[PDB]
Amino acid sequence: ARCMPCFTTDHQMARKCDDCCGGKGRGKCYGPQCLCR
Repeated sequence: ARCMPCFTTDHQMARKCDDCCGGKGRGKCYGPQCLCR
């Protein structure tokens, strides 16, 4: 399912997950998975 991981130790995890999913607001970190909304 995941675009990439979300690691809580990475304080920029939400910005990285958005980048994976195509831009601002497009990715959600849900536990350890970046999911493209």
